[PDB]
Amino acid sequence: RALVYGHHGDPAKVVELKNLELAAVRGSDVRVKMLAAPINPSDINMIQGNYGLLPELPAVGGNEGVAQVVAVGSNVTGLKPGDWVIPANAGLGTWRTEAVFSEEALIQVPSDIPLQSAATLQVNPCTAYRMLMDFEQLQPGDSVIQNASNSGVGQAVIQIAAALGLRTINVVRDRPDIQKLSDRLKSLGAEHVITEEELRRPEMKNFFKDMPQPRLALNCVGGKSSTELLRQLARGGTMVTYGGMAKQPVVASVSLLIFKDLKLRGFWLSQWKKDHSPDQFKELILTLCDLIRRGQLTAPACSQVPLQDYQSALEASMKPFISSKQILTMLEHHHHHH
Amino acid sequence: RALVYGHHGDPAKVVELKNLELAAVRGSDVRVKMLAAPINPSDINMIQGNYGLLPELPAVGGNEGVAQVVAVGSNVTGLKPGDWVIPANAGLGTWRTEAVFSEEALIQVPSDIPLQSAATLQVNPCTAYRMLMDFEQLQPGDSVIQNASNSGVGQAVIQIAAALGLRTINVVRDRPDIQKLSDRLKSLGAEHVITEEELRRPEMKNFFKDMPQPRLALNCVGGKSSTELLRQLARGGTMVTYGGMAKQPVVASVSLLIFKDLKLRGFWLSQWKKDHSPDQFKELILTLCDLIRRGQLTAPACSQVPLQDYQSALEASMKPFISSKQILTMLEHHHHHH
Ligand SMILES: [Cl-]
Ligand SMILES: [Cl-]
Ligand SMILES: [Cl-]
Ligand SMILES: [Cl-]
Ligand SMILES: [Cl-]
Repeated sequence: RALVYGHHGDPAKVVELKNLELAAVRGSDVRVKMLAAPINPSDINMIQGNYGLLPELPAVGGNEGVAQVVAVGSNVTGLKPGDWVIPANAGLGTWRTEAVFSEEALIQVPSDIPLQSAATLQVNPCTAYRMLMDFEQLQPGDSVIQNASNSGVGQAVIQIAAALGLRTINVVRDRPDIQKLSDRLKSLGAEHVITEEELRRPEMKNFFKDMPQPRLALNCVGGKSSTELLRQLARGGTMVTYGGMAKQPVVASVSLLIFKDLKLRGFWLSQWKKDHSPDQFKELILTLCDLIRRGQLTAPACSQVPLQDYQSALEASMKPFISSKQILTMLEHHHHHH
Repeated sequence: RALVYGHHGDPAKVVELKNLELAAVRGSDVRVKMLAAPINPSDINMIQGNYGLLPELPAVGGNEGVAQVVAVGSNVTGLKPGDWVIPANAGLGTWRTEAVFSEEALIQVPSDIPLQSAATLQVNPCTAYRMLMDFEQLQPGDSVIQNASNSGVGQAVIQIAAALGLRTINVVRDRPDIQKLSDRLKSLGAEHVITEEELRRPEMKNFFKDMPQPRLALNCVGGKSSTELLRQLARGGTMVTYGGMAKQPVVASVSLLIFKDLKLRGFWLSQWKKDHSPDQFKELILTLCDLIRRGQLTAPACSQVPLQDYQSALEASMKPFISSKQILTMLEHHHHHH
């Protein structure tokens, strides 16, 4: 059982449930059992068409998730049955029950962390951690600002930053129960939570007098919101973009580039993974797993949905005001989900 | 005789001709005679209000130019009468006949290069050279793309790049005699000259098959034009912005930042000058002067206008389709200008 698309378009209509047969297990091959796989923007964009990579249709959707190794090829010894794995590369097709992959296509992850955390490791904490490390040299006490803070990545940024002794200013969209949301992000380690509406005020720049100007800003919104994010950076600061929409480009005023000497950059985890070794990626995973055991990092609220009920999850993920992230689940759990 | 403004606004109405008296020459002071001074965007923005710095009104306008040292203070020995000087710092007020400055406010420039070239040294070639050096490591054969190529900076970029064995793609705005303009920029060393209209075609990216993708783009336009400039960069390339307008921000698509790993930066010569020593700035000037003697760099077409006829020059500089640059001239010449 697989979630397959015959062409590119709106995932609602484009993607459908189909049945396949599993290939032979060569000496280098690993047969797995999928446990869980998230619906990520990249997955949606790979269905829609506008994404960096596009596999050969008819293709299986989804790029991330976690699977248990069930059977193993003649001469693979680095992966044993019972090991949890995640994809080493993009476009593997993870919205399936079982598959066969070469051992180089897979990366072992420890099987003692929670299943949800394993499934979202790449999109969320891997991305958050990398952005915090790769652009500005941040020491305990330094600040970071970000938008879409209630997102999967946003919540990972909050937790990881706090683990690094950093001080976060967290922008979220305006909403009726901002107070509840504010309090929850603060419990995760957020120092401040402000709305986009608050961000746009000229009196925002030096609003929080008891903390230093951030040299790092993380953006997922674009448009005027990204410009207002830029505006909060110290001189010589960097704003990193890791998501957004086609028709909402990042916008940088001439005066901010020139007089404030700001830098705009992107981050793409897939690119990072390609430019680095398995050991370096394994090192990142271990670091994150240690945070998850030390209690310094937990996964956000995520609605579990069966592979059968993909339609429900596929449309709910494509809310303009994206609520809880949708995790496709291939296992049964203690509480049954119809 | 001085060009003075009592407040900020439209330079046409704001700036006016006034008479002052010259201060005492302290031990550290240098009395000069202004020879020429350009009308630069920064000068206009310093009159308008929206600029990084704003001196104390009533202030003298203009930030750049060249002057001959006429008289010198008790204990200054590094500047002799007859030496040409340019301002070491911004906001000196150069739209004057004579003044008194401290020797640290001035920088000697060789007096054997043409007067026009001395007057525009900072805005034009200093800025062009710095942008070519400070962002991407360019070796002979590498390409650079830029827009507003017919500008003062644009023409300096063309000449300096050619001197460095680089290969330029030069974007200009669409116009009735594009051919004449194309030919002139090519004679200066431009390899290709294309219009903004041509740039916007999807078929532009690999249009010039016989040259490598630029890792450096220089932008002065913003808006959709800057996005199309960005689009021509090799993966990991940098677009540097050194001018533009308030209501024409730079626009960077999410996909270009993320998938192409592009960098957006600004450049401000005033900032560079502050972050570096007099010797390092002197080194830049000497390099440029050597290019000017070697015949590798000449100043563009520039209409000379007397200090008396500033109004004419002040409005002509503020064309939306800026023609020949306006140089305020304090000297008489072989051909008299009424
Ligand atoms: Cl937000
Ligand atoms: Cl707060
Ligand atoms: Cl142009
Ligand atoms: Cl051409
Ligand atoms: Cl950078």
